[PDB]
Amino acid sequence: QIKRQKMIYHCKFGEFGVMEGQFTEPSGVAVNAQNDIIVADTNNHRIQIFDKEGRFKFQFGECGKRDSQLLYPNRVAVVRNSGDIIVTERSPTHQIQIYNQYGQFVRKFGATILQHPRGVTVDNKGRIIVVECKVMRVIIFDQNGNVLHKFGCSKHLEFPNGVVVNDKQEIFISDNRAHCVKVFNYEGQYLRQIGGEGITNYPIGVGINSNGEILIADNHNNFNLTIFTQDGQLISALESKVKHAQCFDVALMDDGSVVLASKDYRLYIYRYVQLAPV
Amino acid sequence: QIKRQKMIYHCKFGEFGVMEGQFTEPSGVAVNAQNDIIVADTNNHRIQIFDKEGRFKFQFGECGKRDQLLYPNRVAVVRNSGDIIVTERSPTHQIQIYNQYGQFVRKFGATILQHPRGVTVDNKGRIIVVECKVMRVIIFDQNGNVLHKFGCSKHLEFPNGVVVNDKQEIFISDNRAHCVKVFNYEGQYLRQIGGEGITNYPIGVGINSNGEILIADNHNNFNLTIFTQDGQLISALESKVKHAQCFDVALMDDGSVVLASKDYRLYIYRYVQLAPVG
RNA sequence: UUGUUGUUUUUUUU
Repeated sequence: QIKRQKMIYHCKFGEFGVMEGQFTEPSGVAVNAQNDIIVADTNNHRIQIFDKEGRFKFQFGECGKRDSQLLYPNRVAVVRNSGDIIVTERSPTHQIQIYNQYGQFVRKFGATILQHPRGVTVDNKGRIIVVECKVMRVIIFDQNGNVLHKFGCSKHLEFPNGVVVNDKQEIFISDNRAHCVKVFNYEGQYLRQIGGEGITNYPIGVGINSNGEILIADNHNNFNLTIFTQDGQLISALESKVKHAQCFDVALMDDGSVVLASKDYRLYIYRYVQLAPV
Repeated sequence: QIKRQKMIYHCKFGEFGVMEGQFTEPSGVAVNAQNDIIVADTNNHRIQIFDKEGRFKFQFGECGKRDQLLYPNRVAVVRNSGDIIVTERSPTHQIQIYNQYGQFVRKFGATILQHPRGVTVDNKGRIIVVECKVMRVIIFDQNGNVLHKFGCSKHLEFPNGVVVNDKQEIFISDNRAHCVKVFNYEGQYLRQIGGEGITNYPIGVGINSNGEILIADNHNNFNLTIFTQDGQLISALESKVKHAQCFDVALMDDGSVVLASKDYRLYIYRYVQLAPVG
């Protein structure tokens, strides 16, 4: 029922492979303060960092369980102020790893606590928030590995696959099978719903931009971006001109863009802002 | 243990999508007398035809069970007529014949074929299908009559490709036997080409204008190993970059292999070269 | 509709 603004990507990079700028599986994507694009390249067991234009800068990590090694890294997040890179690993490892902006290993934790990490983010106080699929848990860490909060949401979540937070201790979780974003507080109380069936079907990720606006991305037919206020009011809706392979994850860039990681081993950058027409 | 000549592809085309020159799943590839590249685009329920340089010419077929395609997975060309032989995988599991213009001619074999996994045509116009799981070879005439039929569960573990010479010898690539197995039309096992160490996990087989046997695999890099029909090794190549899972391969008379891959792209590798100056 | 492999892992839907 919504007439969506058409959009095309202005940037595309990546391909299959093990060399620099190549992926085996780009399961996770994140963006730092300088709009560098950080990608979890799972089956290469490494993290790759690109600039905002998709040029390879550097990589870190290799297959293993030792320090400075990764085993199936799937999601990434950035500590804004320090530029530290938060990495989650999939089961059987299911733990958090922290690397600094130079790709040096800092620490790892949460291995005995996490089961199926599926989304990760960091609030303005540096607390690390992980959402887990299947078991439907949310776990909040500090950067040294202490558990600050923990709660289940198996009552409200069917398939959680993305998470962000505002500065009011509200957690926005995209739910693939509920066709919407679910909002919680740090205590674990369900607050409200953003989007829903018919406008945000099968969401694959969620973002919060510098305006505090909530972006919900999905690939239900074309690639769609639906933008809301935190109270749930729709303010913008976009749709891609071409169809995309399965989408793993999305991240926001300060220029008003979404970085899209897809199963065709490529990343796409869509602009969701435009000039005001005369 | 074999020192392989390194190679790079000189042509690349295709991407994910439903439009012309886009694929959802390029499961099958074939080449006609004019080196047009014919692609089975399975989940789009269509066949797409490109010229030797990867330019889109035209498409035919749409989803359905009427005299339409439902999950076409392999293709072969009747050289003299330019007819396109199409197999559909289960549940349909039948052969369809289209002419060079993409016009439906006829369909057959629905009640006999179970799991078509490879198809080719001999110089007399007989259509040969190899089936995985059940390990069968079935030879049809162009009206749909079964001329020959035999099981090879004793010699085959995972057949995924087939070609023939003009001597009624059938060359079948076996993914889990790491070689090509040779049979006659009666079903007698004749000999083996390749083996463990040089043709691991073959994904297809070809016979070129010289009667030379090409075995393609993606066990690490993309490899081409070339033999005589008696099994003597004469050439061996390997790609400089790694590829996503490869569905199928076909030969171009200019001395190239067309490679269809799970990254929704086709690659053309040249396996001939200039003689260096001595 | 789908048996490639390329270290275990990966509930998107189309």
